Amino acid sequence: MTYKLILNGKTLKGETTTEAVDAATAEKVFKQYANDNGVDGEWTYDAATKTFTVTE
Repeated sequence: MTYKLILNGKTLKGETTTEAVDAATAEKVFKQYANDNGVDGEWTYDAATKTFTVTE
């Protein structure tokens, strides 16, 4: 399933797209890379736009 997350860290700003079976896996995959990249804090996501959102 096509999935995109906006990595809006405090200073680390970056947009990213990816794939995954469901949204839970995408969020996990995004969370990992986001965490791996040192990005996390706020975690928002919508099903209408089908896009993920994060911010520190």
